[PDB]
Amino acid sequence: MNYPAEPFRIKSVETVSMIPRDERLKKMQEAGYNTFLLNSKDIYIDLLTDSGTNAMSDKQWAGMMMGDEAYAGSENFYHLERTVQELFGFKHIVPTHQGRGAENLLSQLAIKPGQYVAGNMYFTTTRYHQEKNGAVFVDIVRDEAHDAGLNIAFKGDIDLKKLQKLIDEKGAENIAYICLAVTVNLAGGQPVSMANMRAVRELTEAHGIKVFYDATRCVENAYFIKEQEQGFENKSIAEIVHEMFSYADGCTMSGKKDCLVNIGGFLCMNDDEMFSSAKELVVVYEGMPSYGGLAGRDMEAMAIGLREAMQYEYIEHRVKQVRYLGDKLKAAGVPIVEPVGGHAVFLDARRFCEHLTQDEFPAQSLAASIYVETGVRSMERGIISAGRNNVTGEHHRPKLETVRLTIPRRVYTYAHMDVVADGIIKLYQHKEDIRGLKFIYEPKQLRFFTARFDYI
Amino acid sequence: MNYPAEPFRIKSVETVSMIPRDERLKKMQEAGYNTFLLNSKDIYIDLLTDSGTNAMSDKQWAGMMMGDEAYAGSENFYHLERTVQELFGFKHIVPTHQGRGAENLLSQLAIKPGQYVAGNMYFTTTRYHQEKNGAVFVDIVRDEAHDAGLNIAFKGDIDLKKLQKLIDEKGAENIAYICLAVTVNLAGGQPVSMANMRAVRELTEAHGIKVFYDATRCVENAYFIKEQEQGFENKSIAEIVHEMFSYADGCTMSGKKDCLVNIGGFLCMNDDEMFSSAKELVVVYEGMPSYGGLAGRDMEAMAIGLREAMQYEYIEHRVKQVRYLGDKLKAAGVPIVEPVGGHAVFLDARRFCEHLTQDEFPAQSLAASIYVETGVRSMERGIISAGRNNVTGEHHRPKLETVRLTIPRRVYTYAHMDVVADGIIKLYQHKEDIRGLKFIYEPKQLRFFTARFDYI
Amino acid sequence: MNYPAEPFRIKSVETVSMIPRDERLKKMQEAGYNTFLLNSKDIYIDLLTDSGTNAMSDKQWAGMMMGDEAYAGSENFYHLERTVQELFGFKHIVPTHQGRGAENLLSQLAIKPGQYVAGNMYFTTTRYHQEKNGAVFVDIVRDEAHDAGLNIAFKGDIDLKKLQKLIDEKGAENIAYICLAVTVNLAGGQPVSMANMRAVRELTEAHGIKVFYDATRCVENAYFIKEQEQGFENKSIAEIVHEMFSYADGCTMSGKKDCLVNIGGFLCMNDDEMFSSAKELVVVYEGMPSYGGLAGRDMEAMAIGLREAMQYEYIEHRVKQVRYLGDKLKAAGVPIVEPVGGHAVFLDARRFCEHLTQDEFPAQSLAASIYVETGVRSMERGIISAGRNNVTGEHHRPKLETVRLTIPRRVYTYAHMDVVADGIIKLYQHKEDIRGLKFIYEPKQLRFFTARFDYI
Amino acid sequence: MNYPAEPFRIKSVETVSMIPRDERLKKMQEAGYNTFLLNSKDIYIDLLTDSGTNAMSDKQWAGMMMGDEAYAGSENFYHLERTVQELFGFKHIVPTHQGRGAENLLSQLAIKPGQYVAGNMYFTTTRYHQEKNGAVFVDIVRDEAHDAGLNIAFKGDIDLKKLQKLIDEKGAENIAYICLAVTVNLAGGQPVSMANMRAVRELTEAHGIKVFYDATRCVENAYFIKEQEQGFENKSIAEIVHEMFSYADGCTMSGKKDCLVNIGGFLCMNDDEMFSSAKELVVVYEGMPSYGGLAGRDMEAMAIGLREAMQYEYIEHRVKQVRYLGDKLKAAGVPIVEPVGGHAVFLDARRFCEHLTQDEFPAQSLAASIYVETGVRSMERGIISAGRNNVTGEHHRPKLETVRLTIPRRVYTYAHMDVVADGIIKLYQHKEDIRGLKFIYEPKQLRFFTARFDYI
Ligand SMILES: CSCC/C(=N\C=C1\C(COP(=O)(O)O)=CNC(C)=C1O)C(=O)O
Ligand SMILES: CSCC/C(=N\C=C1\C(COP(=O)(O)O)=CNC(C)=C1O)C(=O)O
Ligand SMILES: *Cc1c(COP(=O)(O)O)cnc(C)c1O
Ligand SMILES: *Cc1c(COP(=O)(O)O)cnc(C)c1O
Ligand SMILES: [K+]
Ligand SMILES: [K+]
Ligand SMILES: [K+]
Ligand SMILES: [K+]
Repeated sequence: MNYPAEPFRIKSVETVSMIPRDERLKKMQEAGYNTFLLNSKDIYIDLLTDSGTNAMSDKQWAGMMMGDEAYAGSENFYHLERTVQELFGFKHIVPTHQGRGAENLLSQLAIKPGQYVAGNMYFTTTRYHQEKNGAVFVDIVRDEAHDAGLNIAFKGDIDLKKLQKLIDEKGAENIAYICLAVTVNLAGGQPVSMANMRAVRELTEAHGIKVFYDATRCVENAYFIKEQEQGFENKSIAEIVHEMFSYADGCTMSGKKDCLVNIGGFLCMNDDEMFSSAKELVVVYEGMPSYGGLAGRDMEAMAIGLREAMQYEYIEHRVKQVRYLGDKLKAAGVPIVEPVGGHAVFLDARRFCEHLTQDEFPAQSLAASIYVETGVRSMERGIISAGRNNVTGEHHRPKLETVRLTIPRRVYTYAHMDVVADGIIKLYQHKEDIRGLKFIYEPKQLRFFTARFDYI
Repeated sequence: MNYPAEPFRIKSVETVSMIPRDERLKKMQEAGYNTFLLNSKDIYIDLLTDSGTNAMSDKQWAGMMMGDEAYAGSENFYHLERTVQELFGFKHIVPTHQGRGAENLLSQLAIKPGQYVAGNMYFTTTRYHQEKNGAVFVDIVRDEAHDAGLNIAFKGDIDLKKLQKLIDEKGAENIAYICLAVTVNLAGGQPVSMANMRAVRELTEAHGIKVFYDATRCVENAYFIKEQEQGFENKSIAEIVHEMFSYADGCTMSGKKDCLVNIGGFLCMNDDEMFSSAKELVVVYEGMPSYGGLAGRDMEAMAIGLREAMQYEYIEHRVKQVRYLGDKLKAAGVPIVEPVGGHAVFLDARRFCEHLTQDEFPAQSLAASIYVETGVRSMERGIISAGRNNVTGEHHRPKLETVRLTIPRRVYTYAHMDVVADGIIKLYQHKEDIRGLKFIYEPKQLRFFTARFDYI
Repeated sequence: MNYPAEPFRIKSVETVSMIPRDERLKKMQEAGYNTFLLNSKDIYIDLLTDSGTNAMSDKQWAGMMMGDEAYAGSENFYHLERTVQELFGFKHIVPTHQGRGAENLLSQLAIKPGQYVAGNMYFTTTRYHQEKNGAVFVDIVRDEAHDAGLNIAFKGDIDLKKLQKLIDEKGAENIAYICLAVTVNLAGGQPVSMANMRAVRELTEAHGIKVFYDATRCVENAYFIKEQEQGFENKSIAEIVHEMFSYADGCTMSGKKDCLVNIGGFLCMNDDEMFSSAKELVVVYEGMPSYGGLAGRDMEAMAIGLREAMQYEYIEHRVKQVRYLGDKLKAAGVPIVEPVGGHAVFLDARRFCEHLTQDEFPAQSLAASIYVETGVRSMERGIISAGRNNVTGEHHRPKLETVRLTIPRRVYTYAHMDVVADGIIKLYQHKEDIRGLKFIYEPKQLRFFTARFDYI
Repeated sequence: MNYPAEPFRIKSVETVSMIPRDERLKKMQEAGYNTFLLNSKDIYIDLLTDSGTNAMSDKQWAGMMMGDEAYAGSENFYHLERTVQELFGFKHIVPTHQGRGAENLLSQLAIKPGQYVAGNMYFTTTRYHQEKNGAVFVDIVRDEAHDAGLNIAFKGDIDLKKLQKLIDEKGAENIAYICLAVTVNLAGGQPVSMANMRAVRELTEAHGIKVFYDATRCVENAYFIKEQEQGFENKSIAEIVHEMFSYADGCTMSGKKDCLVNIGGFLCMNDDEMFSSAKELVVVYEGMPSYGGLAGRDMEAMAIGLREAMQYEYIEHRVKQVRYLGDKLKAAGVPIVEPVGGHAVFLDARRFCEHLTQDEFPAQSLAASIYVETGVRSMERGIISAGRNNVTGEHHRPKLETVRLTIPRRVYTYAHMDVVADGIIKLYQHKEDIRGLKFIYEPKQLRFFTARFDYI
């Protein structure tokens, strides 16, 4: 059934400014046409990211009042611990303040310099921590994942042949681990099949290679398996999640995504020796094995939220709400990355703004247009975010020139989705009018965060 | 716009679910076929009432943490007091735990036995407190308000000819006060025009008759004035509200409606001696005049909520979401009260259940049947709620035999409206299947709350 | 063991102004030397009342986030219902917004005009509702209770001989009920023995007379039985509470006292017919049998708080903290009502300010002195609160001319108790310097609430 | 006053309890005789640490409901930023999830391998991040700070002669920065004088050496300046704090101490290029510069808490409550570090356990023994926390072998202090009963957190 009603009601609301177009235009200009510079208080619908922006439940808020704030041995940690062991089925769990804290720990524990880490594409923080610790990254995703127009299921799947080739050519001893991400963010949030997770587990296990999941959107992933993978029709979301992780040696998790919280993450593993070493390192960067840089109340909220995420109707609606936005855009001819993923819709700004060269920052400009026309903030994921080559001074020119409409969980309705869609569709119907942008201030680093622009 | 999106985001959620038809069926019998008697857990979308069921905002919840719980001199009481003085324009305020607490005070303060109270249609608790204190209720609303299907604006208006007649026939001295309600709940949430409020004030003042408003849905009422009364189109909701009350001597208010809270009300008046006497009486029934049977944190929430209610986009969306439900029902040919009111859609039980006489309680029955087929809870607003005539002993017989789909503020989405509209439509297909009801337990007053029936 | 440490720690604090003596003096003067007129924000330690001023737990605050706000059938009501049935052992419970709401219902249900209601002294609201409904009040407390200097246990006990005398002289048919209060507020919060409750139950039952408790401080009462009544040494607080109520036909309860909440109360009874009638009346004044003028979250908080009140260490500390203040004052020779009761210490201002006549308002003036010297607000319970005879224009001259230091539960520490004690002791050491007060503004009614004074 | 009462009221509470001696005994063995390894549920009064264990205020909890959870541009980040700029006077702020997150950034940003970092005594995580990044730690605190029993003011002061010597012997170019901590935790919470901060700034500035403060207990430190440094007696806490930081180039802060929160920290600096580089690095480890691994609601709580910390009566009471505990212990002859510091009383493990050598870990053992006899949890602050010398491999041997009774802010009362003091005193009676400990598990760094021992 295409678009279910919200399987929840509103307990409480977040106050927003409903400032009109003329005032939004002034805010956009004061932000140098960079949506990253906009004030939260000036935004109606904020689709910058689905990270940490989720609406919690009444049950989680009750948990928020029961924070056992002890430095060691907090009841909230034990709740988190037993929840994650039950639901993910790992032996050991170390909390971290969010996903990149867990990635820091994992890559220091699991990588010898010179070794390879192979994955289904990559995410920036994850790959950074791998490389920082001496790894060489190797993309082993299926070639299809790089074709953003290709409508196929389980587009996040690892190519077993590529994995085999890496094993044959570099040797198993020289592969630190396989980093299998669910879903695959860089491909537009594409799911990985259970068949693929099993095949990868089976090949790596034969060579004694470890597999660690980047589990950030593992619940959206489980919903795709439920919906589209033959034989998972009688399985609960919890059963699918538990089976997914049975094919890994551990994971890095951002609770800020699929655990329905505003902060929080953790590291899981099965190996006792690695657990011991991880506990030795968490104290350096995060905090105790029993708080890991989180307040007691946040371990509690994340424990409760991960269990809420198992509800079929919740995750079905989460994914289908994103789908609604994608479908509506596609029906109007708006160019998007296909198929639509679990967490976001990516506009193809290259095609949307065909009259503009990449050097005129079509994605950055389209994101500015969207905020002005609708009060919606979206994220530039194109040439600006790619940054400038420091050696040569040339832009990094990504194949993907996109605007990301990233959907927080349980925050918005289908009517908000219409606001976004109708506005983008209206812009599309006169897309030729969207003006190119030029730098007026460009920092040396992290340019996407603070750069300012004006129209050409 | 016809149907604007929610002018807020979801801050927190609570889970909703439906129990099977057969468990609901047992449940409906268990509750004597009275919807009021089902359990919250057993209801899927709860449209029993917009009273006390509202979603509060983040700001209200911040105020909830700032409860100054002192018996006298609470910062929260000061903030409520100054908010109501600013927004309604009355000299004095006495908080009460809810609206009927205020009606109890007003009726004891302002009625000599044998006097008449004239109002624009009755309300259940209001009339009961009028009658308990020895008043005769006279209905002075226009005839058109009693005609369900008749689509005319400002149906809540007092017929000035009827008021004049009451003055000529009884004498001004025998009229305790005019009870002017905004909106008029039992006519279908129908608004009163500013022109009418001004006319009523002018006529009553000339004769020395006091006017007390039932302020309960005054913001919804102000929305209709802004939308439909010529010359108000560029006035703010707040200006409109402030002008409305300028035509009154005081008011009763259930804050559980338009003040966006879960508990709370108050009594306002301009008269100093009435204020003194009211403080004497409040102590007996409610609490000290400095809290009136409310926690400090609730006086705070109500102060905050009443000001939030003045936001144009909030009340526009509130009223239009109700209108959406009505539009869908009406497009499919489901009989409703017209025009759609501020807070609810009222299915016209007489037309829905042509095959029944009003004596067979079609509304109470329909309410029951909707629960059985859909798990949506709705309320009886016809012959049962009307009560017994305290002179003859016969049922009062309102022309309006209606079943209320009552919308809490900021709780539901258009998708929930769509779920409701689909189920109602389906039930309509087999309307002849709805059976007459008979009393098995009748309470001696306000019988609709806890009466039990059995099928005829 | 004399004074135990707090059997809890501070989860959160309430911000206070620490304004110095000179600024307190200006606030006192702006309040016309009437502590009832002081702003909460200007008070360091507020001992005006133990009603509704309690600090809730983390567990109760979690309950506050789980308010099921449904108009009927709320999960919170069922929680409250089962808690009260378990702990108090009554068959039926109707929630009310606080104690006087329950008293309203009880007196309307249980009294025929002309009938007598006999009790161990009285409280103002309780006795008012009895008389409003046609009852004649008869004090049947032991004569000792009226001797405020007499240090004896179970000073709240009813004199069985007085009860017998009333039965013999007026006839059982003409006694509406016995109103047995635990503790007895007017006597300084004096406990009633289990022996007394049983004797009263046994006598009334033989004559078919009903007994309803005014149960407001029934848990403090149970602690005295535990501490001082032979044979209750192996009994839990819960066992004692449950046995107490086994000697009654029902009760009126203010949760705002011993249920550790800021708002809330309820009516209990065993009789089915009375329960039915009570449900018919609660809708008139309070709300539904399943909310009774409370938000869902408050029924939840009160359910949780009543169960917390059963913890031995909590109630032992509550009562012994009050005792600490009393003991400390008595050791310094400060005149107090004896023995110290469960909830408050009463200063004898007649003796404290011997140089002043009652017409110079010694209690009112002493309460003003206390606030000025310490930042502590206390309540005048003397000639000002007694009011003026409207017939004659003379003061009502009470035998008790007192200042009440009323202790909210779990809000203050022994260090706050020292602030209060040290300041009063310092004032006592030069008590001759305390000046008489004269009216400068006196309202006709409720004079204690708003009257203003100046020094003679 | 010696011991002022709490300058706040209790808003909410959490229950405390003690489990029997024999269950505690099993528990202490279960945790390898390391206090860090017991469970919060099993501790009666938890004095393990003042880090993250503070009670928040009603205002902070109101801010907690107002979490603006946006990835960038959150109102909460803006409020934190402007609060720290106003109160500390630094140009730039980068939030971090807690203090060691900030130390990680500072150490990576400001140290070239082979450089020296000189500080007023070491701290565990600080030294580890210094050393990890290739710095040699040089202790430049006065000798007197290493002498536990020596009662002198401003023990935290840097010995300027030692700083001068470091500059002459190594050269200014080889000193990365001076790490000046306020207060000095491991000397016993000992304050640094303004005179010393000014002297240090003057000497370092002349040589072009940067100074970065560990701001963690800066408010406690400001209290000691106000109380004891001539000429500061009429300065506000805020003026003092602002002046302190005027002598620094930046700071690291764990907000979990003096900012009155349960999570949170930040890095401040004046230098624009260091700020740019820090924003680059924060993204890797913590989060975007606009949240730094914190929920918006926590940036809010920390902004609010830091301003609350400036209230004179709050910090006076905070420090004096610690002092009370120390005074009681000292009056009974229990050996402690003197003078008593801002946040904790440190029992002098060397004198408490004369019969043990430092190699037999007297502090770790005493910590264990106190838990067994009292159920009060305390922390090791001696040879175990000092760690291994990263050149020789031997334990570092601090003269200060101490056991910390660490007081969370606004959680406990003087009665709790009395309970602690009684139990410690009793244990002192039989001090010879405390047995040597030996390692059974030693972590490779920050070993004290999770090391396990067995008795010798
Ligand atoms: C009595 S039925 C349940 C409560 C209900 N209105 C309650 C109203 C009251 C009484 O207010 P309280 O419910 O006591 O706060 C007064 N006037 C008006 C116009 C009302 O609609 C409603 O569902 O519509
Ligand atoms: C590391 S032991 C546990 C945390 C502890 N202090 C932590 C401190 C940190 C690190 O701060 P975080 O714990 O990472 O917020 C820096 N400086 C200073 C002076 C501290 O006392 C304490 O208990 O005292
Ligand atoms: C968001 C994300 C991360 C990092 O988690 P944080 O909690 O943001 O540090 C890692 N991998 C993927 C695929 C992510 O989306
Ligand atoms: C406080 C009190 C009441 C009334 O309860 P409220 O909740 O204040 O209405 C009745 N009896 C006694 C003895 C009380 O103390
Ligand atoms: K967040
Ligand atoms: K409610
Ligand atoms: K209160
Ligand atoms: K904490």
